[PDB]
Amino acid sequence: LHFIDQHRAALIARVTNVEWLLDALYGKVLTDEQYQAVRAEPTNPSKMRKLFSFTPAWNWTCKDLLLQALRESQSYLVEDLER
Amino acid sequence: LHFIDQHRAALIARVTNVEWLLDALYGKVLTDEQYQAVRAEPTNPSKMRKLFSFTPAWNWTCKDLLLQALRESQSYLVEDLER
Amino acid sequence: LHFIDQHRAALIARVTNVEWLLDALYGKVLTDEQYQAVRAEPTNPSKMRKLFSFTPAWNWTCKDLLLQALRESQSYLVEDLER
Amino acid sequence: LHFIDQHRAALIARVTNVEWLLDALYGKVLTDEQYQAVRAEPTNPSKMRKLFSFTPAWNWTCKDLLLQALRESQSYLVEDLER
Amino acid sequence: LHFIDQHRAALIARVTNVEWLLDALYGKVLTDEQYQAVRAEPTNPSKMRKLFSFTPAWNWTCKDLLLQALRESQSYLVEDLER
Amino acid sequence: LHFIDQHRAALIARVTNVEWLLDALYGKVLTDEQYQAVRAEPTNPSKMRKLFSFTPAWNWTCKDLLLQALRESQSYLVEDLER
Amino acid sequence: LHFIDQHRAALIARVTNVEWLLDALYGKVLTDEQYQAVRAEPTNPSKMRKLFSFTPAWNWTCKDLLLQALRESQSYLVEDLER
Amino acid sequence: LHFIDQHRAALIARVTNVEWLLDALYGKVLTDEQYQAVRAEPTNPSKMRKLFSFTPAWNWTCKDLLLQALRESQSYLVEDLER
Amino acid sequence: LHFIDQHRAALIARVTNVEWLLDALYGKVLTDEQYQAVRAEPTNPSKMRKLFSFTPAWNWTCKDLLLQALRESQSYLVEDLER
Amino acid sequence: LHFIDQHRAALIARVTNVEWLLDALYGKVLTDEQYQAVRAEPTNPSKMRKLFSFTPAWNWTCKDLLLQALRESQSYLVEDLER
Amino acid sequence: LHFIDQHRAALIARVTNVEWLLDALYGKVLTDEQYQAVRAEPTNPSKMRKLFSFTPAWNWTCKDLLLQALRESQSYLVEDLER
Amino acid sequence: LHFIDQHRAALIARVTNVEWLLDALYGKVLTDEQYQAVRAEPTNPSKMRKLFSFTPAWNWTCKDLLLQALRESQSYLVEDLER
Repeated sequence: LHFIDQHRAALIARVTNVEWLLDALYGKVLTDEQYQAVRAEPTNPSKMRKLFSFTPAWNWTCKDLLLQALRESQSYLVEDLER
Repeated sequence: LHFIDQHRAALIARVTNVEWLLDALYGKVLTDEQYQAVRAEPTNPSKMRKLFSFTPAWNWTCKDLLLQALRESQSYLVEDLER
Repeated sequence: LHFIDQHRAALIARVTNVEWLLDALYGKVLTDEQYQAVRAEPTNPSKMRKLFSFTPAWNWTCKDLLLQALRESQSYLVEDLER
Repeated sequence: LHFIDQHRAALIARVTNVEWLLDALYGKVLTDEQYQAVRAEPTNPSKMRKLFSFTPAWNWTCKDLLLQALRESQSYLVEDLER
Repeated sequence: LHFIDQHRAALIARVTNVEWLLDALYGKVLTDEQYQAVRAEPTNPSKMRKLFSFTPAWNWTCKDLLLQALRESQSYLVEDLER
Repeated sequence: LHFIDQHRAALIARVTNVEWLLDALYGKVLTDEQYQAVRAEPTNPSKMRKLFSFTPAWNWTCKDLLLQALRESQSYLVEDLER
Repeated sequence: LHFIDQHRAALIARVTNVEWLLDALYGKVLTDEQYQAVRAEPTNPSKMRKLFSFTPAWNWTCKDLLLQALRESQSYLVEDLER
Repeated sequence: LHFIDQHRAALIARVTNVEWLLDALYGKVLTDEQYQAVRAEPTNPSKMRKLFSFTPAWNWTCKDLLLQALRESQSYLVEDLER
Repeated sequence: LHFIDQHRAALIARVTNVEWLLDALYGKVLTDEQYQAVRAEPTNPSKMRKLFSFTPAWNWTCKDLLLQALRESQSYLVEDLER
Repeated sequence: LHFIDQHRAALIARVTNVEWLLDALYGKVLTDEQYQAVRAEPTNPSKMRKLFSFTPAWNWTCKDLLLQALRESQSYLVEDLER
Repeated sequence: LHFIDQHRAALIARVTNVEWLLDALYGKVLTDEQYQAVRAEPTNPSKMRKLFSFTPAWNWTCKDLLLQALRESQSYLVEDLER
Repeated sequence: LHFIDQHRAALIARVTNVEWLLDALYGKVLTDEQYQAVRAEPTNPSKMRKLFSFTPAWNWTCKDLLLQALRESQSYLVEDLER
């Protein structure tokens, strides 16, 4: 939701488990070509920037899916960002 | 805590019992995929650098857990670094 | 079949015997270069993701072969996923 | 069952009779290749970590089989861990 | 010959005496470096897969030599595979 | 036959004189190197496990020979295992 | 109890009646395979080290049994170690 | 010579021992940086393609050196390709 | 200092322990993203070129830190370059 | 102390009684897993190299303990090395 | 000296006692991390190539040290290479 | 000489008295560490394979010494291998 837009820079600079999020979002929110494009980036911040480049076409539901995946993967990161 | 960030290079170059720390952090701070990824590195400094690559997503509590595991495993190393 | 696409994330994160599947699929579905490319990945999830990267070129028969190999190797995993 | 996941680190660090467990789990939970791979590790903790690397594919029944084998082999260890 | 390519998976999963084959193939089909590389694998299936990784460069004569070595070492395995 | 695969664990844990069986199987099923490798194990269960490590390459006839040797050596063990 | 952990090196280097202790601990603390494995060591210190290799799985009751068996076996050694 | 250009695809897909060729060509045809770049590829076809990427800057003598190295390493492959 | 700018090509082509320098410069001169970007290069010259791409933003103090790290790591290389 | 670092190669090549040192260093300087890892090496130089691989984490006190154990075990070796 | 550069391929393919050279060069030409990295290679040629990967940073004195270590370890190999 | 390379497999599979050859080659051709490494193998073929692992570093004189020792030890084996 609005969470990923409010903490965009922190999420880009601090998310470390990107492949899990990609697998969670595959098919439902991400097409195969976008999946490969994100996966082809060198570093984790680059991968997160490429993934965020697709966010303008997302509605509230897709952002909620991403937030749920983040909560399942890195609960501590989400708790820290909320605090 | 801030201890692991203060002594990052020394911890990378001097920690010798990495599997014990991985077992301590498994399931709570490290996912199974990250566990295998760290375990697949050739040398101890490589394993420590791969483990530290996941640090930016950690909060204070995860770093406290890592420091407690280090104290339990290598008390002498922690005492030397503090001194 | 559609089974490997319905449970893509679970199969990626839970398949542990990858070399047996690679041997089962060698020649018939996988070329030698793709075989080495999959075999060169560090961890099991990495190998599974690399193998799934070749899926878009597969028809129903290739996916059926993969599912049959999975049933022969890990019957319990397939039974759990179906349930 | 969930017992082996709850006491993963203790089981890795404390199980001493691994060959008996491997023989108990051979064929029905462990393939021959996995049996050889576990048997090729140098030390008991290494063998236990290699064996636990196959657990993500296991369902509840396989973990029950492992727990039953542990109870038959080292009852005292199981009672100590439960207490 | 084509026999080792037709029964590749079975040969990998069932050949148990690899050292004799390596000694038979040393010098004339296998270089010293390849010999050492095959020797370094943990398990018999791993050794056989490493050995098979060199097969793309082999001609018919090398495969005939390997088949002759297999017949000399494990005649029963070859007879079972043909049947 | 299938008997030695059905009672693998019991045969490993209960066979007493492996040297007689090794003499019976020498040359016909076991090469000299395999004979020496089995003979070099410390304990009887270790010897039986090493011997069973060669069984994947065996056909029905070799297992029948082993069962006949067992019947000649320990009739009582075979009768106990049947019931 | 904690006694065998406090005087581990002294017990390893000074215990001379090992077969009696093995008989005392047989069945209830030691399996048959472990019994045979300990009996296969060349020297008394090696046997005692092999026996101590199984202590990580033991609880307080098993160590108490070992200490009691030592007390009947070599009372002078125990009272010298306590002093 | 023209041999490597005529059989480029087969050489890429069938050459299995690349490190020997790299050592043979080091210093005379390959710089240290090119050597490291070729050595960093995951699979044998990738290494061969990376090595062939340097071909356009070679004259007849360098290609002759590569062919001589191939004859010394894989005589059977060269005879098969010529036939 | 001006030393690294005077010997840029030699340092790029001859520095072999880059990870130690990266650890020395982490946090103080290099950000986490720059650290990952440098670490993602295939070969040592590529890593050195990527690291040198950040030097236009450095003052005298950062270059002094890099030179001190080089002296600590490769004293012989610095002495050779100065000579 | 610095003695074991000044005479590292000589200590690796000349120490013959490693079991006594391992028993002396058990628990207080060496964890159980490290003890088993050192005990699994084939030869005495291999055991000493494995033991020395743990030295980067040691402080002055641990090295002093090792030197005291060496003096108690091999007085002649220490006297020769000092001279 | 220039000897190791002139006979690079032969030294890579023929040096058999690498651990002795590593111990000789430890602490003077090789850091601990490089020592571990070289020690982690599977085969002797792999270890030699990994060691030679650090050559570009060496000056004449380091190569002289390596040549002296080779003369002390394999006098016959050096004599054969010289002629 | 070339004799041990022409009959490598036969010598590996047929030499039965290895200690005498090791004692003959001690110091002059074999270092103490290599002597211990060869002596630690389980079976005679394994010991001979470990011994032949050091052959590539040998010149003609070392092979002549080994052949002379073989003639002193097993004259009948050499005479049989000649014909």
